[PDB]
Amino acid sequence: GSMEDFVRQCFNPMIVELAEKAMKEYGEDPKIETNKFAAICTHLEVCFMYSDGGSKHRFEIIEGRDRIMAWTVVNSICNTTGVEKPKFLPDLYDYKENRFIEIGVTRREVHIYYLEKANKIKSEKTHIHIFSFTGEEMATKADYTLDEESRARIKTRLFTIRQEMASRSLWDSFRQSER
Ligand SMILES: O=c1cc(-c2ccc(O)c(O)c2)oc2cc(O)cc(O)c12
Ligand SMILES: [Mg+2]
Ligand SMILES: [Mn+2]
Repeated sequence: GSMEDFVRQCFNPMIVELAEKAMKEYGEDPKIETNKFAAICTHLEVCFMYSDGGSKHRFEIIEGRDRIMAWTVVNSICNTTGVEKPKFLPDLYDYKENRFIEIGVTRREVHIYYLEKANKIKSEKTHIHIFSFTGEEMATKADYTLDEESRARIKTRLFTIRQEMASRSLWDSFRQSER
């Protein structure tokens, strides 16, 4: 309710519109599952920030793209690099390291979400990078891909979001709602 308002105020309209569409495609109503709505918005925002954290066009964004375009990007990349085709769409491709990236944002402990992602992925080559809202991070082989300053920007954004939700008394419900 107030969470819906929070989302519409806190996130850029491009992000919010994407999230609304994404949820509706799974039969979920943004105006009802408002915690899910915020979580989806945050994860997308983190994918965009992450993609801007290195050199100009170091990263292809895959999250947020319609399915056809996403798989176009992915098949194309596996075709031009010989890198293995994932079973599920990842979040980005790193041109410098030549590997796909799965981004996780979690309210819980990072190690728990890291393991869930890892054992869902199956693809031996896709890098995993997990962020929490309380400034923790965890990445495959402890390789964090970006420099400390770019990661600090994400971590601080996430902290500010959590503080803002707390300010409005939404943080408790948000945190507990993660399944
Ligand atoms: O767009 C959605 C995106 C995702 C999602 C969740 C975690 C990830 O690490 C990720 O890369 C994507 O999960 C959802 C879960 C939903 O219930 C509805 C949605 O629209 C989404
Ligand atoms: Mg994704
Ligand atoms: Mn992800």
